[PDB]
Amino acid sequence: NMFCNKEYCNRLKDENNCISNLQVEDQGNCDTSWIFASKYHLETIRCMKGYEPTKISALYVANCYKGEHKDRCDEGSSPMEFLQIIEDYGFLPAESNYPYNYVKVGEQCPKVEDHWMNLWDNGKILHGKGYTAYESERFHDNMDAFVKIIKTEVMNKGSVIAYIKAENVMGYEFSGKKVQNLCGDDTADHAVNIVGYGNYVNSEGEKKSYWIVRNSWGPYWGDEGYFKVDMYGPTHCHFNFIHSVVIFNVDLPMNN
Ligand SMILES: O=P([O-])(O)O
Ligand SMILES: O=P([O-])(O)O
Ligand SMILES: [K+]
Repeated sequence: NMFCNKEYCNRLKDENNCISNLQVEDQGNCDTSWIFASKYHLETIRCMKGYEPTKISALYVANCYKGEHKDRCDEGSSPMEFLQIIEDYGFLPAESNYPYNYVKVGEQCPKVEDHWMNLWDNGKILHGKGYTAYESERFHDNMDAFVKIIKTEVMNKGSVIAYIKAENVMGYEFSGKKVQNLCGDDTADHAVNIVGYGNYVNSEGEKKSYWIVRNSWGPYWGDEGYFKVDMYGPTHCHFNFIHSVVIFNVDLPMNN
């Protein structure tokens, strides 16, 4: 029965889980997947510490940053910057306080109002970079260990951040109802989250396994905004579909 063990993890099937209540979002026509995937990883980390499934304001992160003005719609950033933004501001408003519209990416950072809730209240970034990252290509000859690392973090933190090449999921007949059997590229350009996994039997009757991946292209794309992808992919791939994974090292007290 249980919804997240070492062989099978799918919290989406449990309407009672905090994580299942974090609805899929749409980044729109800006390069802001770095914000969606990073804030979702924090949102699941919060769920695991007993907090409400309250959405972080992606627009606040897009619009509030130190230094010279940047083109926050045309230029993607990284999860390292999500953390840099937290550490500079110490405030993450709820989505409801400052809701996302992609055409507003670029607006002046809004003044925090008294009635805004702080979704990072009492949060600490652990020492020494604040995150841990892994490259699939560095595990080409111990893919098992890579899989194990990701499974453990999905179990414990509720998700990891993963980087993929967006083109790899733009196959002309991409169907969210199928486990995709995909290759990756030498590089990546789009942040997603791995949120679960399980085993399946493929079209050749072979035992295989899949990641469940959350995207930020709205709930119409894929399978209600998610898709399944084979952990290994075609034998011939030089590069795994999952290029990199990033995990945040955050200390949040058990509360709310
Ligand atoms: O968020 P993206 O469009 O820079 O992959
Ligand atoms: O498409 P490849 O570069 O993963 O073989
Ligand atoms: K490729």
